[PDB]
Amino acid sequence: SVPWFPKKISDLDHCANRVLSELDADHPGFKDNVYRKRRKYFADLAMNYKHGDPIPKVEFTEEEIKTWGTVFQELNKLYPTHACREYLKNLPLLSKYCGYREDNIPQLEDVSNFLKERTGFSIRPVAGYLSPRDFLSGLAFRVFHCTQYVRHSSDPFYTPEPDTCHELLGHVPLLAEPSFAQFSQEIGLASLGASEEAVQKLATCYFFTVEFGLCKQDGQLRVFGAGLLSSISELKHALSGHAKVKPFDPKITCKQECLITTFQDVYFVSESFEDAKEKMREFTKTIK
Ligand SMILES: CCn1c(=O)[nH]c(=O)c2c1nc(Cc1nc3ccccc3[nH]1)n2Cc1ccccc1
Ligand SMILES: [Fe+3]
Repeated sequence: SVPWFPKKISDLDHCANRVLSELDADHPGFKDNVYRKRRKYFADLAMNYKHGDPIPKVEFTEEEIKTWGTVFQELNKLYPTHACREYLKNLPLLSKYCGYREDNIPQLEDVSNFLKERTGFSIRPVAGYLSPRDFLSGLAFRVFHCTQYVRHSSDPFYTPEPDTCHELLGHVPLLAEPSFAQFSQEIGLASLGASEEAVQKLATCYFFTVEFGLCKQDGQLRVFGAGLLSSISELKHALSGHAKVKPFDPKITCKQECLITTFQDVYFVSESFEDAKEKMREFTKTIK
């Protein structure tokens, strides 16, 4: 039978809280009580959020802003030579309209309003990890489930999980691009009511495009994956020449394991967002 799926944007209220502040043993904040309480604060904001609410604005601490600034400064040195053209086109729009600065962490509500105007994408704060079914279902309504907390200050350059720096620097500039927004939405649409098997394959395709994708533009390899765009070391590695790269091909890509604690073993290159979108259309017919 077909599993429940959201039919309108407010139905995400019923799955966005089905979370699967619970830090892993190796988390840099695992023994930090103050950070643990800060994380509970953010998780509660997300749990209490309902569709239609303005996303609660947060007063970030000086420490949090310094962590953001450190990451922001170093990544921005690399984007011109590493990021895809769509990313580079939209980043300055975010400095102008959403307050992307070294000494200011943008508010999710402002970013959500910006995205709504540009592509109809919006943000929903999320407490933590959701099933791939629930997470991808948001994309069907152009909703990006977004973390609001900041990584621990002890290691600004590495995070064991998504944090708001990753969301804001990695994902948002491409969600502002219509071709990419359509590509993303169609992953979500394909997932709705799909088999467990199909959802898992869509999630892996999502991982190797939206999170760790490369693309070819004017003959050059460029980065569009958000996980790369917010990781200084892997961003450099991905275009270093020491990385294994393969063409994006959903039937093959979906067989690849998604690594968490290390660099990826392989990156997949899309010809364009339009082509990646076409390839997913062909693929989803075979699994759904
Ligand atoms: C389709 C896989 N997938 C899933 O099945 N469920 C998710 O909830 C999910 C996700 N993917 C991302 C977003 C995400 N960005 C990442 C960047 C680097 C490494 C892992 C990432 N997960 N999320 C959101 C998320 C993940 C962990 C903690 C908080 C929020
Ligand atoms: Fe991500």
